[PDB]
Amino acid sequence: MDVIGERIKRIKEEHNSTWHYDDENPYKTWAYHGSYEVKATGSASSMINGVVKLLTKPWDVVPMVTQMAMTDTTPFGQQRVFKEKVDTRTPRPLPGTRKVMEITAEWLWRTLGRNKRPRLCTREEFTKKVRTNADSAKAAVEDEEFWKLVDRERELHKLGKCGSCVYNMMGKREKKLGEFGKAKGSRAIWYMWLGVRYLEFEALGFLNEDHWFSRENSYSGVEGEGLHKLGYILRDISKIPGGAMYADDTAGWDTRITEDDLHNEEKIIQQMDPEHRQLANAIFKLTYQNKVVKVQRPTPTGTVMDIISRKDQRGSGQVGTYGLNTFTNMEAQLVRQMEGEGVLTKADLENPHLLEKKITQWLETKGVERLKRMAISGDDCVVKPIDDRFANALLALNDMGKVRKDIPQWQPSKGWHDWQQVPFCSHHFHELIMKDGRKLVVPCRPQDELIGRARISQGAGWSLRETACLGKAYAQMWSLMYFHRRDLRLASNAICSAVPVHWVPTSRTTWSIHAHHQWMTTEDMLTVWNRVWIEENPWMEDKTPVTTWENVPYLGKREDQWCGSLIGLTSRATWAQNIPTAIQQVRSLIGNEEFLDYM
Ligand SMILES: CCCCN(Cc1ccc(-c2ccccc2-c2nnn[nH]2)cc1)C(=O)N1CCN(C(=O)C(C)(c2ccccc2)c2ccccc2)[C@@H](C(=O)O)C1
Ligand SMILES: [Zn+2]
Ligand SMILES: [Zn+2]
Repeated sequence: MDVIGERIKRIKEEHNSTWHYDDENPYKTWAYHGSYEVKATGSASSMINGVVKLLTKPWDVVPMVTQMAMTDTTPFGQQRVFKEKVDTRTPRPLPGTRKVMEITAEWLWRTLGRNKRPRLCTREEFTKKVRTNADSAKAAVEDEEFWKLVDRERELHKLGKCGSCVYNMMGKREKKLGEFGKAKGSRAIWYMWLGVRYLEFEALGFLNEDHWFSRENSYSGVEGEGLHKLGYILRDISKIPGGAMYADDTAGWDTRITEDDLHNEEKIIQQMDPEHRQLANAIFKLTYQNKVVKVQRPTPTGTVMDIISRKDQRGSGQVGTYGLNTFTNMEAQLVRQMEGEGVLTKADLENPHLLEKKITQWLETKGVERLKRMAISGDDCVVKPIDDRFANALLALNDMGKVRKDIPQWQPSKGWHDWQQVPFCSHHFHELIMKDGRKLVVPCRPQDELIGRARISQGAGWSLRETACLGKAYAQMWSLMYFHRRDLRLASNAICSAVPVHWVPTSRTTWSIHAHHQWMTTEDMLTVWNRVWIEENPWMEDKTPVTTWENVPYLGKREDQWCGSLIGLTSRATWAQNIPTAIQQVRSLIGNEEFLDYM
């Protein structure tokens, strides 16, 4: 209570008129502190992009397409996700498991910091990020009072105290664009949250800003590679002699981050300068190893905001989440590789006094080589161990809390002998042969997921221009990343013919760190395609440009169909034949603008 008390005291004082202890609060593993009356945020479903929907009529039926728009962010949805996923306790790992993890984490941070030194991130760096991604964040960073509030909170952090770094589980709250932009104490709430984000970015942002998890720095990492490079990396891993390629999914990774993992992640502060270490130690102790969280809850008499806390799990919407998840997953997979190799036994995991020297010997002689066999991005991993003993090496993985999703905990993992079947970052990758004989390695995922996502707009209250510009952003992302899917190349051509040529793509198609957003432009898509797949592609030795889309390949028809294509169906042939009519209908509603025919 001495670490979280001031944050709760300030909340309690600000909402003194309705603050109460609700005896029928549902929290079982989070400490519950109190509630106050609040207006309900979120919406029961996502708004549909009318431009994309009109140009993808055969997918109006398709069940996965309908499900993608059913995300519920109201208090009911906030509580549903909370109860089904976040309100659990991860059993403490055994003493031998804790020892191996500690040894591996120390070796791993030392390896990651061999060339780079941690540093503080700055006000202008944060401001520049906000401005390049643009707006309430831009208004906040241009207000001197926002930075003065940041300074006061930093002075508390230097004293080992925290007053306003409270995270929340509400995500995007507005039901219509600008709903809270001019509301009562919205500015103060936003300044405190964005200020907390700034302080975290100041102390831990170096991990992302200085590419600590780049493949060159981390061996296993893929930070800064891009979706268009991930397949090539899996193809390169497939050439390393060894067993099958394993890609186990953890059930709710962020909820399985234990107090032991947090204490191993904190070890990076040992490489910092005294002034940086003091600020990063405040972030770790005050907001990672202790956290104060707001979440809404429906009650018989309306909505309340509950104030809860806990000492483990990975927080809601944090700067260091991706990098720290990548670190801990690299460590966990090295531990699993040691178990597969016979370095760690079941008796060792139970033993606090296990032989530290055999772990150090394996890390010092094989560690880097074993990191090179992996592609790790947050909770996503691909591992090609030295043989298949790894498939049944589950003692440490389960004991560290990283229980695999939807599989009995002692059933052996299933690995893949074809890198093209390996799931990684919600995709799988194909090697395609171009008409000229050159090979491409492309990203792919179930087509219903791509169409379903593209049919969701920024939200209610956005103009037809902003909606059409987001539709154009999805169409152009398809032209650059998923051109090999017949239906997507056709729909992309339809959308780009329906939206005025000089309207610039707005919003974002995804928040994924692997998206480099090369499609966020009004440049010719074939020119951008050549830049990404030919000119800048390090795995393309022959730089001969492709002069027509007729020479940009597709997946084989059978694979396109296995992966969701409607090619071959009557409704799809009817759609393809009558698409100029739907394009014209969109153009008529947009108005007298300059359009280009891409069909
Ligand atoms: C200048 C005043 C700005 C008042 N404000 C803040 C805010 C919103 C709702 C509430 C709120 C209302 C009622 C009851 C309780 C609370 C409350 N209680 N505690 N925390 N929330 C309070 C603060 C606001 O208008 N926003 C907030 C940010 N939003 C975003 O969509 C978005 C994508 C964004 C990114 C970049 C640049 C700009 C925006 C973003 C989402 C989530 C996390 C980060 C960034 C909109 C939203 O989430 O509604 C609009
Ligand atoms: Zn704070
Ligand atoms: Zn595919």
